[PDB]
Amino acid sequence: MTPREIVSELDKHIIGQDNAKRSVAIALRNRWRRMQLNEELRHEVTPKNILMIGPTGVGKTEIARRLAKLANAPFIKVEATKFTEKEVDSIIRDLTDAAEPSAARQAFRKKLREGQKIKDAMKLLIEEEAAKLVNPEELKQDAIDAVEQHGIVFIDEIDKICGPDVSREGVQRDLLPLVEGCTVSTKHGMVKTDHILFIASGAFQIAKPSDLIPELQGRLPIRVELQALTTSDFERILTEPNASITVQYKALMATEGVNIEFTDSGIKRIAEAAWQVNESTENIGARRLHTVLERLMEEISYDASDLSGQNITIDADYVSKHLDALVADEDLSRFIL
Amino acid sequence: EMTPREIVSELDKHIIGQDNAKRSVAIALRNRWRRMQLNEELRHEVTPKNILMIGPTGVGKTEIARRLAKLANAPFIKVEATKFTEGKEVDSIIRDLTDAAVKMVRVQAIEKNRYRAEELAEERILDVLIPPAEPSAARQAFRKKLREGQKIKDAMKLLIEEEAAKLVNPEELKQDAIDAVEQHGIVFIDEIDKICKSGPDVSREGVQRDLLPLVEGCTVSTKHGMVKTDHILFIASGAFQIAKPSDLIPELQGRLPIRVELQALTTSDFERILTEPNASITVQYKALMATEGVNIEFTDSGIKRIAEAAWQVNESTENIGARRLHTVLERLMEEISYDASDLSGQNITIDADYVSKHLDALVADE
Amino acid sequence: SEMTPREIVSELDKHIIGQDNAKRSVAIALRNRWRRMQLNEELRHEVTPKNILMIGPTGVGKTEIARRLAKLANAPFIKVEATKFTEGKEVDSIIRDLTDAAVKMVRVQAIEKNRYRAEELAKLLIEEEAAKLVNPEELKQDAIDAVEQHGIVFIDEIDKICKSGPDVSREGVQRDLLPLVEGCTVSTKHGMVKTDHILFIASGAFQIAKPSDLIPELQGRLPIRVELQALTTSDFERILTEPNASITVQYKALMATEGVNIEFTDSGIKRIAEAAWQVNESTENIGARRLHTVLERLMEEISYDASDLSGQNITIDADYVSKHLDALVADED
Amino acid sequence: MTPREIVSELDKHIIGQDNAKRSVAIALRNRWRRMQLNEELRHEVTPKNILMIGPTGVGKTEIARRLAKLANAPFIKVEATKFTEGEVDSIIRDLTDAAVKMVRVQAIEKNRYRAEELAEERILDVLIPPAEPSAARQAFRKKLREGQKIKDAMKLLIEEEAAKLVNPEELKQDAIDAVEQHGIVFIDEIDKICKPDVSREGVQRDLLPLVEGCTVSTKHGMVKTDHILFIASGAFQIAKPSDLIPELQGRLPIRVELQALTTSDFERILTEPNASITVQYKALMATEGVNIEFTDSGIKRIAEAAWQVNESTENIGARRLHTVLERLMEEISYDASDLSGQNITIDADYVSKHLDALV
Amino acid sequence: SEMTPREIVSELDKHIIGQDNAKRSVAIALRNRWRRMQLNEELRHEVTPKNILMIGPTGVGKTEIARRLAKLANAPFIKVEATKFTEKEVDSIIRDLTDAAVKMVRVQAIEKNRYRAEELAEERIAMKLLIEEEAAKLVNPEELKQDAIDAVEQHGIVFIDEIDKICSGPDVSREGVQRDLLPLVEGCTVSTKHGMVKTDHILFIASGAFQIAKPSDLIPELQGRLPIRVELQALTTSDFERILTEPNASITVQYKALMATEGVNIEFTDSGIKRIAEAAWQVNESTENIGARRLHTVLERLMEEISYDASDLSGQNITIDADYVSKHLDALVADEDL
Ligand SMILES: Nc1ncnc2c1ncn2[C@@H]1O[C@H](COP(=O)(O)OP(=O)(O)O)[C@@H](O)[C@H]1O
Ligand SMILES: Nc1ncnc2c1ncn2[C@@H]1O[C@H](COP(=O)(O)OP(=O)(O)O)[C@@H](O)[C@H]1O
Ligand SMILES: Nc1ncnc2c1ncn2[C@@H]1O[C@H](COP(=O)(O)OP(=O)(O)O)[C@@H](O)[C@H]1O
Ligand SMILES: Nc1ncnc2c1ncn2[C@@H]1O[C@H](COP(=O)(O)OP(=O)(O)O)[C@@H](O)[C@H]1O
Ligand SMILES: Nc1ncnc2c1ncn2[C@@H]1O[C@H](COP(=O)(O)OP(=O)(O)O)[C@@H](O)[C@H]1O
Repeated sequence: MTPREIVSELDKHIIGQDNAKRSVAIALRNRWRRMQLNEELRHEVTPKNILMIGPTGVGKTEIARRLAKLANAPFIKVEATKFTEKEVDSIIRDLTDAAEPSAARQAFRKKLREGQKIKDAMKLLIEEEAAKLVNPEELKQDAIDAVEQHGIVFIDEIDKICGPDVSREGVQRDLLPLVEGCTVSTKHGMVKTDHILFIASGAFQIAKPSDLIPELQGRLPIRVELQALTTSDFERILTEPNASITVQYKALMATEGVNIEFTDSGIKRIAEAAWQVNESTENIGARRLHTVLERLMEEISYDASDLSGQNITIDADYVSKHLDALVADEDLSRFIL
Repeated sequence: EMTPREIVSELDKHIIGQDNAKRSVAIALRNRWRRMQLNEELRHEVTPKNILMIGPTGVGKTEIARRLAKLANAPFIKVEATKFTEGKEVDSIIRDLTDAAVKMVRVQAIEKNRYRAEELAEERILDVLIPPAEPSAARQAFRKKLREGQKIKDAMKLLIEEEAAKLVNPEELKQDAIDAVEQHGIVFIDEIDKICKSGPDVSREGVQRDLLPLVEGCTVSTKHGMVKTDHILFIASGAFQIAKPSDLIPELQGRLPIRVELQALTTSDFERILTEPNASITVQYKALMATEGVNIEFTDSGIKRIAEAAWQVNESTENIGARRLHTVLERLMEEISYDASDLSGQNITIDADYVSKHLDALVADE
Repeated sequence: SEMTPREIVSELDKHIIGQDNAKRSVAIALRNRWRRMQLNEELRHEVTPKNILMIGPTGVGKTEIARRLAKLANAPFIKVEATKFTEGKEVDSIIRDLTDAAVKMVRVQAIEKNRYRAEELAKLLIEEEAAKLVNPEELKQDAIDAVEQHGIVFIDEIDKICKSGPDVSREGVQRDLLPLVEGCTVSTKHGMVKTDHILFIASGAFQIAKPSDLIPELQGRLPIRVELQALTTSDFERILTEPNASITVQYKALMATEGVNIEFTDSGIKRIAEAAWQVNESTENIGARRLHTVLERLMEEISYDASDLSGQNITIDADYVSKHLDALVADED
Repeated sequence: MTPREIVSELDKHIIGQDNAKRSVAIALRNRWRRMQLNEELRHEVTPKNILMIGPTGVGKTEIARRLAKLANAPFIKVEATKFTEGEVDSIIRDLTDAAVKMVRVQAIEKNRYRAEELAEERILDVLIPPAEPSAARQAFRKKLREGQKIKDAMKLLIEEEAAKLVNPEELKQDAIDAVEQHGIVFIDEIDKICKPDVSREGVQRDLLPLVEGCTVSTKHGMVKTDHILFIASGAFQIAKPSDLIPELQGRLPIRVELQALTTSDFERILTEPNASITVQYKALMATEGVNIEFTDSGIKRIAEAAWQVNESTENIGARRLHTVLERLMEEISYDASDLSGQNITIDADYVSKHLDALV
Repeated sequence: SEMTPREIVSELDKHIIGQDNAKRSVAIALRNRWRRMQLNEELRHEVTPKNILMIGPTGVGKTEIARRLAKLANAPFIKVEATKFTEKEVDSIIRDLTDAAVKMVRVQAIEKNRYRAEELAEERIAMKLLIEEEAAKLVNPEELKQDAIDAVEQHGIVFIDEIDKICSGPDVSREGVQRDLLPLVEGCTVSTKHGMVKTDHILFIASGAFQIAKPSDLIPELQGRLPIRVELQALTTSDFERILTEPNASITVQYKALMATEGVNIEFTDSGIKRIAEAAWQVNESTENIGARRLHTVLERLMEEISYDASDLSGQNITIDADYVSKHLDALVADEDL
């Protein structure tokens, strides 16, 4: 896939944040560009690591998740603060763990596909045949090739490791061999980290990327800042993305025989509700949309069974009825939303 | 496939009141069945709607989670969030959850083997009495004397093992507990409010970051197998009097879409809890004293003054919720529970005068 | 066991002196065990053991009641100091060490059975026959049933884990203990054990703190409460003689081994109890444990010469007690 | 052994400290008295533990060492401060490991006799193959005992025969019986864990199950601590035994204070004890062909030298005698090879010559 | 070995220069080993090794005496830094010692196998595979793995460096290490995968500068387990000149044979050696005194140009003279910052 083909696929899931989509696409394209090179340059070239920057919940992780899911690559998210108190080599360990017929012959074959120890026996042959078809030395060694060639690692909240300054910067030095390249031992095999791609992310409000150790700053060639989502983006996130949470709730109630429909003004007042809570108390980003939506739909989701065969409409009046009383009280909103 | 009203109606048989918490947990369990009906793509994108219970201790937050999992026959575990402040790894939650799912699926599988094994064990022991060369007449004549009762007597126990071992399938069982954990698993994290936010704030919020992969989804290794946490349901609870859910790390606040506050229990609810729930503690004491041949009966005014006694202690000193009912009842019944052997064949009646006699002197002194 | 609660206390009176309320409280818990088994399938799960919290000064027999109670029921038993977990070891070790005691308990008891049949069918033959007679799956699984059904655990000095820095570590131990009483499942090399029906006995002086200082989930898991009274001088005189295999009876048979006959006068027993009481008041009160230190100091001269005194009848009188003791009791230093 | 026989044997090694000798003798004698009792009392009776008290180096440990060596019992010395940092159960584990090597080497001593007889009968079969002892059978038995792969083969038969004679289930289980019935443990510097007060008293609670009785798992087997005897020791100048936790104070029924050694005690310790350090240096130089002899005034000035150092700097007790003696004899001990066939005399003038400049 | 104490010192003089008191002290300990075996069954248990405490500034040869002493006795040896345990279990000392004794007795057993195997392999005949099968056929593992245990228990030697640094907060952890070391000297038994070893008869050598602390600051139980005390003197400029040449396989002799490998012949003038010792002394006085270790840093700095060109210099005879030493050094010794 060309870099524009990657961004266009990411637009199907993430909304906006095109600069982060363009930056990740360059890294994945360099993978294919490297394989076309000669024996010497393939060793000298190393992945272009990315450092995402921005407030929480704007989709930094989702880009890394959909990117690895787009490439079918191994992926893991690790909190950098986990190591302030486990060995750093566990990152690669957990990454590898995630990585002509007779007439009676047809007459019985028909009754078999139609359905029918006998019934238990069909399941045991799937194991014996799939084991006979599978190649374990080509499989356990494939996950190693999938990690080494295609592997991806997302390091969240890297800005928080910038008394404590020795332990904080000590985690950076422990992370250093993985990016500069090294070899880690695992029960599944011996993995090399040279060509693994990495994505670090942090708000960087307390610290700056310059505060990172110099050896780490040079191993993160690509830098990108992700913009904060607005109320208008909340309305888009509720609907536009494939399998959006509103589409999920609609199909969920459809299973009960109920038909949910959201008005544009009803969607607009949900985004306004999630925005008010982030401003009134604490800003969690687009994550607030999930808490507000379930609070609005809790009465329908409970009653949907008796509501089978009915068409429910979520309007602006319905949103204000179940929400504005909760959003008006900030003491309650921190608990309930 | 129970509908959400069927879930609360079942929960009303045990928990009293707290309907909003019942409605909230029912929505999460129903989304499980609603997800399976969806297509291949949506089943991955949809994730469990996690709940945050809030309220004073002892109002039934855990009992809702306990009866909900018991209602679904799902694996369940309660974990204290403060255990990780000191230390143990956070991954142990899934490990201990699978160990409960293993024993759960195993004992339930024994319930299946308990039947078939007795039939195959009988056919084995009849081969020694009537060796083979429609059941034979002597085959039934011995089969009758066997069921009537009778090394020989030890032999029937050994065949239950060999037959249940011959009947059990370990690859469908140990892999069943994994499917029970991944699909149906439930985890209750008590006192999550105590890990909210300088020195402790790093160790407190560090536990939140350690918990983060389990809710965002991850893979944990266990001796029983490799489990994925993506579809596991979680229930966090806390009083949140010192802190508020907004004090939680932002990645955690968005992984708890459903929030509910549980109301403080009243004196009237205490009277209902003593009697109304199936196998209520009063019914338990009644059958226990029946074992000794004694008949316990509680008057409505006697039940009313026990609930008033437990309420006064929670207000006079510390409010433990409905847990106070257990301490008060045993203190009232301790004299009968000691004498029940000698009281066999007698009808004892717990009245308002009896409750005040054994209690009011104790409740009067804080 | 089907013993009625009065039969339990009467058996406990053979060892412990006084503290009847603690005896009555433990008997109710053991009787509820037999009462539960007669119930139906539903109530047997809902009913849970009535846990007891002993309260009182050290050395008044809190542990002995739990020890003799488990010994009376032939149940597995373990004593654990709650402060051990302040530093560290996992709390689940309680069930692990309990099963290890239950394993050795059911094994040595199973040896007593195979001891009989193997001698008929038969040192080497005792092993082959007992192995031929034993069914290890009924034994290692018996200790599990003995722990789950009959198990008992005594948690000493629980008052010291009550409630800023230590209060987190102190109350943290309470939360770690919480699953065991509320019920849970612990994995052991011997098997998988469930804690739902295990009985527990917590004890503490509670002079610094109070049971109300315990976490609320823990206060509701200890339905039965009892306070143990301080021992008097008269109880010391009873402890010296009345209990089966009392320390005076132990010294008598010990000297009987050497051919010597010890006999204690009532006034001689009376002045030993007065001696142990004065030391507890003059310096520090250790409870009935003082009786052990005072008696050995009195008998050290007889115990030393007992070989040469074979064939003699020695009498411990009030004059003998004052001769070897009062000079020592007079100096508190 | 009766308690007077124990103290009299202890006097052959330790000098003075009779009260500590009388106290340890009562504990070892209660062991034999318990076995003679009935089934019930043998369980109820528990060892009478001892708490030694006094300044360092006065022989507290030597009493425990010679006591266990007198009883052939397993023994271990453990520093209580080792657990301040970090498990207490290792005490029983290391105790059994010493008991394993103790019973094993002692079992080799038994097989040492019979195996030489059976090994000789094996080696005579190759020299005198069989078709009253034969003429050549004795003729080779004589040349064999006179001395002579051949020479290597006699060692291999000692293993096969000692293995054929030994019963390992009676051995690894014997060390367990030696630990449970006869075991002894010396806990040095117990006073330093008295009321850090949480970590100090926490070690006491960790030690509590071992004295109150418990069961510890080991690779060699499962051991019970109920009947093991223990000896705790401490200077108790900073703290007192009353500062110990109450459950620990009642598990130490016997208390004894050991007196500080005097200059007169030093002179006795140098000579009177069996295999005293002066006797050791004498036999060592005798190996080189030299004769050491110490004058009474020369012994008197060595004791005065060790006393002055303990007073002038730090008092280490009788341990000072070892450092002073080796410093005096270092010139002889080096030259002992060339001094063979000579009689050296250690006099007061010799002691002052090599020492007083240092003191 | 039956060597007398003077024979031990005379052999030590072939390697170490001076420090005769430390040589006499170590010789008395090794001789007591042979003196003990001649005693009866009783005295052999009661007598215990006379442990030594070396004292002096760093680099004066405290370790070299312990190394050459064990190498002289063919005994197992290990050097352990006492500060390693301030933060591993102390029992690892005996474990690592047995691991050195295992490889010591094994390679030495190969020296007996290297000969016989070649004869039996010739009779069989691939030549490399038969050395294994024959050496495995000739080797006795129960006499070997048990030999290293006898070598550790009877002949074992341990050197504990910088013991003076373990003499309120650190004082507990510092003195805690002493108590952990105490059982090893008083005698004990340690479990190892190779077997069960007893420490009663092992000899130990502790060393420290003792400028911050004194041996009296050691715990009393440890002071009595170190009967022999010796102080090692600081090396002079004249001693540096001797250390460069006199000792067998001296660093000057090592550099000469190294350049001989390239076909070059190195020769040092007496004045050239004299100006090397003067160079190392000036650095120790001008900045920090590291002892004789300064000789290694100065020599390699002087010879770095020859060591670089030695390939192209094959067949040539080099002479290190006073003019050559001053040319490559005095400019560096001048500037103390460099
Ligand atoms: N641009 C976006 N498109 C789709 N979903 C989003 C977007 N931004 C946030 N989300 C939702 O909010 C959550 C974002 O969390 P995460 O990406 O881990 O935070 P961050 O991006 O700060 O690392 C995800 O669960 C995701 O479903
Ligand atoms: N509504 C209720 N119905 C029935 N029992 C209750 C109720 N509330 C509390 N209880 C009893 O009190 C205890 C509640 O403890 P728990 O539910 O763990 O506290 P919380 O709800 O604060 O987490 C349980 O043992 C339960 O038997
Ligand atoms: N009432 C009693 N009857 C018999 N022995 C007693 C009694 N009280 C104390 N003892 C003796 O004193 C000791 C009591 O210790 P323990 O019971 O552990 O203390 P606590 O009761 O405070 O937990 C035991 O060794 C026991 O032999
Ligand atoms: N009374 C004594 N008799 C013989 N040797 C003694 C005596 N007192 C001390 N020693 C010697 O001094 C050392 C005493 O150390 P130790 O007994 O461990 O000290 P403590 O008695 O304070 O525990 C031993 O090496 C021992 O040889
Ligand atoms: N007297 C000496 N004879 C020979 N070499 C010595 C001498 N003194 C020091 N050395 C050399 O210097 C180094 C001394 O280090 P070491 O002996 O470990 O120091 P220390 O003696 O302080 O323990 C060794 O590498 C050794 O080669």
